[PDB]
Amino acid sequence: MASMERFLSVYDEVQAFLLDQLQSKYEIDPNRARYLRIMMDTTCLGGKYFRGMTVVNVAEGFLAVTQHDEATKERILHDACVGGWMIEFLQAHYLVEDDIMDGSVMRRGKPCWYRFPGVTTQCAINDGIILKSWTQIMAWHYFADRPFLKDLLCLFQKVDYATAVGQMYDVTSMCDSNKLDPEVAQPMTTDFAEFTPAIYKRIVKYKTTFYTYLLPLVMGLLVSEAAASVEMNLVERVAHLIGEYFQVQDDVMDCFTPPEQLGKVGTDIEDAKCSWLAVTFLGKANAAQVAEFKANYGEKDPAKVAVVKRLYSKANLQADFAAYEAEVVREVESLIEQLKVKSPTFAESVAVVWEKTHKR
Amino acid sequence: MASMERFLSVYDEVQAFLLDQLQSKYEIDPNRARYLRIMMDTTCLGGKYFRGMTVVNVAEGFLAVTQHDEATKERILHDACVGGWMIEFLQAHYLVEDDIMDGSVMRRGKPCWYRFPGVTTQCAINDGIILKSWTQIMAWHYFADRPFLKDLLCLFQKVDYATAVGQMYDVTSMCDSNKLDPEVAQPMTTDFAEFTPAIYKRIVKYKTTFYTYLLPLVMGLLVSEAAASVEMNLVERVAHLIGEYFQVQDDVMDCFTPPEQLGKVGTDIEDAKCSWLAVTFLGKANAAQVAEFKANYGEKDPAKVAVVKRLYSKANLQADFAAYEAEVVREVESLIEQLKVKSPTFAESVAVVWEKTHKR
Ligand SMILES: O=C(Nc1ccc(F)cc1)Nc1cccc(O)c1
Ligand SMILES: O=C(Nc1ccc(F)cc1)Nc1cccc(O)c1
Ligand SMILES: [Zn+2]
Ligand SMILES: [Zn+2]
Ligand SMILES: [Zn+2]
Ligand SMILES: [Zn+2]
Repeated sequence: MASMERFLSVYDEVQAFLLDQLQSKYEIDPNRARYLRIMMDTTCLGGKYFRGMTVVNVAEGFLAVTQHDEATKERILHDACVGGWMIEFLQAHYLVEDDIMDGSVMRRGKPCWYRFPGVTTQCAINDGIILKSWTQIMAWHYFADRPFLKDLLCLFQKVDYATAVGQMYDVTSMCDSNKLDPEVAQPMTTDFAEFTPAIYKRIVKYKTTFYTYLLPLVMGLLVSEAAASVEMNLVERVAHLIGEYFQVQDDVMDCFTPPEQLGKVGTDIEDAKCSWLAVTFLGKANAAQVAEFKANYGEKDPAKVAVVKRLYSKANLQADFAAYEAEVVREVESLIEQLKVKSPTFAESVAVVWEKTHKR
Repeated sequence: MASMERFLSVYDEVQAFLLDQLQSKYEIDPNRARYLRIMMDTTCLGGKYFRGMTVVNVAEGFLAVTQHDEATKERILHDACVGGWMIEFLQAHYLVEDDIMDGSVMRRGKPCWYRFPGVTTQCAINDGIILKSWTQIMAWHYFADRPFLKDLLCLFQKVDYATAVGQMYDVTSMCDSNKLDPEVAQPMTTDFAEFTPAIYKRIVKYKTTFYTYLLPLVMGLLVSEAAASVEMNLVERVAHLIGEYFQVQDDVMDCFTPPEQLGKVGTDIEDAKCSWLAVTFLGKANAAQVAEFKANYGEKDPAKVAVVKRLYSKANLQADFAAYEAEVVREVESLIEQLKVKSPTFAESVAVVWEKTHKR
């Protein structure tokens, strides 16, 4: 059976399981079950399933080189799918809540969930809660007797936490740290002294890399009982490097990809986000250019946004981007080589993850 | 050492642990650590710690009748405190997010967290996420080698889920079920056919009783390794009964307790909530009175709210309340007796929980 169709079958299974359990144990009625079904589909489906499918991919790599009964190959692949959906549902949680937090309008060419007329923020915040609660319901049900249950739950838990810490780093990235104070409304930075490479790296490391690259890789190892085929410090490094690159692309796109293609009208300039463009701009701008940036960044006014965009074009940031990209290629290749020593198989799965990121 | 001061010491310990770990492992800076410290204090402290202290109370009951080394008595009490704070932090999560969802103004005589000037909803939603993530960080750290870890995590997880399911039942309680639809903005019910005792019971059972009464009771059993001193079906029943009573008091107070004493301006009438007053009103009203209720319920207009309040007074709902109260006393007493057969000790802890609820 092909991987994607397995993964999709498992979604239907897990959905039926969750909703049947709501009826049998949580006294749900059919209309609220239907609400929850449509919520799950709307918030969890229609992406590429990169994250979830990486768990499957890593597991399939191990299957090709490890002796097992047929029934065992099926159980490991089922487990990789369940694990993958846990990650997809965890992403869904974060997208729901993030869209609410940021006042976002569209996601993937459709309205954000909270903007559906029969949802509202009042419901959507709780829907997002339920999304994440479902990951735990899946794990305890499907992995109950599994030897990896504890390590998988513990991993999941620390990635979830890292992610929430990252969202805090992200939403506070345009304030001056020394002025954070729950009692005082927060001004936007005027000096941009915290728009640095190291600060940027911290945001991206926590907000995206743990759930997008580390969790799918390591879940794949855990469902395969293969976490001793690898040096976990090397897996973390490679996950953090690739994930950083991913976000650097995401930041460039937010500014320069046409809305209809991006699935989104990008607002990072208006939201005064610590983006890779802003940091790299401030890394090479002269005094005049910096002053112009400060007078126009983080403002709704489309004239001001078009000034900041003009500044970025004339700063030849694509040349800085090529250069970053070259360095990441080289470092990713070095880490893959290091991984080849213990597991050529796992190294190849990392190679695939990198090709998919690097090409998209 | 007295229980409350143990419990409070443990808060300071757990706080220091969480924030030190943010600095050592999550690259946090001191100002964001300070934000998070003040968030934790503001959202987790200043209540009565009923829930958290029930874990301690149950554990202390078992200590009085079980042979143990001194060091073991201290470890079980430490564990009961950690467990108790998990519940308190879980409540804190739900209050933060609930206040945002419901557009609430005050909580305990202070502004809701999201309303602090330097917080905002954008941050507060994520703060609430972090609150709940901290419960898992505590559990894995403090209970890592404990035999009850799995059962405690599994229990916690199903209570958290039940709670979120209950919030969905609550916020949708004024819509007609057959009209729920993410695509269609939701009208308030005109018939109030879903304002029934059984529907009310379902809301309250899920939204409050699992985290307020069941979780503290059963956590106390688990940290004491005493879950075989009891018939778990009886613990659930008694928890659901007392919890229902608790909420019935909460609903009456929302209408009739002066704001400054309630720590809150109650808005259940305006929010068209399925409250015990509304259900009991509609259970005894004549046609004229029902028509007057339908013309005035769920409306911001203070004249209309004062009409619904007038209807409730002249319907002599305090007499219905006395009668409910009498029935609950009798049923709670029956369950306590049933519990006395296996554990007089646990029965007494339940007796205390009931006295604290019944008297407040
Ligand atoms: O190492 C880089 N970091 C980076 C990451 C994030 C950020 F915000 C700014 C810069 N850039 C780089 C580019 C070309 C060559 C090179 O040896 C290094
Ligand atoms: O059993 C009751 N349930 C209840 C709970 C919730 C609700 F919404 C409405 C009613 N009430 C009751 C009161 C006096 C005597 C009695 O034998 C029963
Ligand atoms: Zn965001
Ligand atoms: Zn972007
Ligand atoms: Zn609410
Ligand atoms: Zn109330």
